[PDB]
Amino acid sequence: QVQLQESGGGLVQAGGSLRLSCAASGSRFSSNTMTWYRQAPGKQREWVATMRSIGTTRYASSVEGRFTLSRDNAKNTVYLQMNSLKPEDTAVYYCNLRRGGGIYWGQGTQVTVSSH
DNA sequence: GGTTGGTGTGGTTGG
Ligand SMILES: [K+]
Ligand SMILES: [K+]
Repeated sequence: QVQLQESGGGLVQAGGSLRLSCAASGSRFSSNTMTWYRQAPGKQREWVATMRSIGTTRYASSVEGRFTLSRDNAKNTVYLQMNSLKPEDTAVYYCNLRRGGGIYWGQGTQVTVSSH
């Protein structure tokens, strides 16, 4: 069926940059809405970004101008480029994809940003 | 729980 596989998490220094990938199988990103969320240590889950089937993007106020979404249809993969990272960005990052009446989730990947 | 956490039926996300 439908499965999402996230990759790219790890440890980085403040001010650094890294890219998360969300690779889909069983359904195309270009068919539906995909979303990123993050879950920081002492916080509730928060929206990060959305890309619609048509490729249009929206970003949360806490990441706008630093994070950007792109999509490779031939690899059925969506990328979250995370620039100018801050310790406040430390969290588990999730991606999901809608398909029909269901929502399918990646396994989550930890990003840890060390203080300067 | 789930194909996903947890301060679990809200959450730029259903029940
Ligand atoms: K640190
Ligand atoms: K839930």
